[PDB]
Amino acid sequence: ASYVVNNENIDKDGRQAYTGSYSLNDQRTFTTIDNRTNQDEQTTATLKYDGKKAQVWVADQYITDKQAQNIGREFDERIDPLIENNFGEPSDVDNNGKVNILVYDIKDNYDQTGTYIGGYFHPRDLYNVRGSNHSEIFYMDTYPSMGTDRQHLNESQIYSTLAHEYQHMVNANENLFKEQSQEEMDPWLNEALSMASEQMYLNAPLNSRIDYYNNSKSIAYGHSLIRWDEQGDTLSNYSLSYLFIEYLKKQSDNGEQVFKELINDPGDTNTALQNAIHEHVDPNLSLSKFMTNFRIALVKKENSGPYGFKGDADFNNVHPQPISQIPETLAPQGSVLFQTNQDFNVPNDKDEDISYNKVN
Ligand SMILES: C[As](C)(=O)[O-]
Ligand SMILES: [Ca+2]
Ligand SMILES: [Ca+2]
Ligand SMILES: [Ca+2]
Ligand SMILES: [Zn+2]
Repeated sequence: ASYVVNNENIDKDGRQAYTGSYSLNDQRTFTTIDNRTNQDEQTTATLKYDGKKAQVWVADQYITDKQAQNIGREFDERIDPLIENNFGEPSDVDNNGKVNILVYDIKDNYDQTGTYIGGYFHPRDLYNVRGSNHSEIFYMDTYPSMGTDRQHLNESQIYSTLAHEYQHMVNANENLFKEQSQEEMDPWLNEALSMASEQMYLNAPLNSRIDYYNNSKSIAYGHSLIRWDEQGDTLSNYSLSYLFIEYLKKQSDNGEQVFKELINDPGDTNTALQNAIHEHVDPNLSLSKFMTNFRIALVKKENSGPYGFKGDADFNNVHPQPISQIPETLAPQGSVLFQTNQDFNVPNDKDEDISYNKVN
């Protein structure tokens, strides 16, 4: 027998719950971040593309003009329409109608660890504060994101990351500047939506995120969907966020159109999700139960109903790893798949937020 065990608390900051007893070539200097030390530093870049919606600034001398033009055209022709039609629009704090794409070798510890940063967006750039470039800008890595041969960097490897970062930018605009609350979306769902935009751009599933899900020990032993593990196994959060937003896409009667509704909802993140579920999934289904159903769907993948992804083949290789010993506690929206071949009774002293759901 197997059971999906979930902490149904939707407060990401909630407590541990007990599971029970048993001109071209112009120059500009930008602030960048040395991610080995988190110190600000200065990077001078050259303008290599000046298009309708994007300016491509280059500060890696191995990148050619044609490569920079390819990046700019991809943004103007494909990324910007995708994001504006399905997610939102950027701020324009510098009043120029465009966004900056700074293409350079993001500084990190890849040489020592093999882990690298591909790109990022920093909301401080939208304000008059220390380190700000006072512009819509996102930062795109060259080496090793485009490959490990600096003589043959493949710029098209970064294109889906363009969508990822632009989603962060327009999400920030809506929630920080266009809404009274000026409160960011909860990071787990902001990242989810960035990864949804990557899948839309690629017209293909993010198989590396699924592979990571399938091999993650932290996920198998209860990693939280909503508590973002900044200091620990952050890749597990990326994988859970991605699968959740794809689950919502498949469960929603308006599919990908739900993404912009989540961003533009004036409520907090859980309110936005609850509204989407009530309007597009089931008017009597709570967010907490929808999230439990998500965990069940990863296991069963039923070709119809709440316990799957509507048979979408993009998700057929997802395989939750069962465990034999349930952790003593689970974080909010942390879940495990428990299997036993002996008789099993749900503990009567489990915390009320812990739900046991028999699979098979
Ligand atoms: C790829 As990122 C650092 O914008 O989540
Ligand atoms: Ca601008
Ligand atoms: Ca780099
Ligand atoms: Ca909002
Ligand atoms: Zn992101």
